[PDB]
Amino acid sequence: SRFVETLVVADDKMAAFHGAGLKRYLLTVMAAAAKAFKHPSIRNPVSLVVTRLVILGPQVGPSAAQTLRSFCAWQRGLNTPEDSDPDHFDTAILFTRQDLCGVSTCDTLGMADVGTVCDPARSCAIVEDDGLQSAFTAAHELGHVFNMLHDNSKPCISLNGPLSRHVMAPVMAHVDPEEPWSPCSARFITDFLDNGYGHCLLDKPEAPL
Ligand SMILES: C[C@]1(CNC(=O)COc2ccc(Cl)cc2)NC(=O)NC1=O
Ligand SMILES: [Ca+2]
Ligand SMILES: [Ca+2]
Ligand SMILES: [Ca+2]
Ligand SMILES: [Zn+2]
Repeated sequence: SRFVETLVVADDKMAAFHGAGLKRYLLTVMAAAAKAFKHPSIRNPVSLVVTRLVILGPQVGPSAAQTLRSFCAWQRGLNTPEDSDPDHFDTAILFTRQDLCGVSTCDTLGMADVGTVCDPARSCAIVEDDGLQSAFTAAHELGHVFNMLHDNSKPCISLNGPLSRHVMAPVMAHVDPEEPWSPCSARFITDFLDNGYGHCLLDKPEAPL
């Protein structure tokens, strides 16, 4: 049994748009993401548990990289040193209505650092809330936090075989409901946990939302 104690943050733009329904919306999005992380195709399921919810702070702008870095610096200040403190969280995810962009286009919907889930200085993800598929983007970004690569990467070719229908496709496409995670994704999270990088995921949270 593994539990990810999750801080969910929504910016002022999320509050402006969603209003009174924002909390319920965020919990609905996170419930759908949590469902993906329990699917047997992941090989080593984890329970994504919302433990803290902040409605706004960090500097949010078009640059996905800058927004991720600002958010990740800011979230550190909310955390506590020890995982046994009930206020401690294992990962931080920001939802924003800001159109996040890369170097040349604004097609990106989110960003996360890779393989950082039990590093409180780096366990961070951002998601552009599209209003419908935000749970899939959240799952993709959290996949990265769990050390997953894209399914068209060189290592995934040999793990997935010759025969873009998974969460870790590089761009959103229709996800296979019987296999949201590719064999590559399953292998990478499994290795990550087997190698001890999920050492902060063993304590069970007292007060889930
Ligand atoms: C740059 C970019 C662009 N991709 C996205 O923003 C979102 O990608 C997906 C979302 C949902 C699903 Cl199901 C599949 C893919 N950011 C990122 O984290 N990896 C990337 O290559
Ligand atoms: Ca804890
Ligand atoms: Ca965008
Ligand atoms: Ca923990
Ligand atoms: Zn990605």
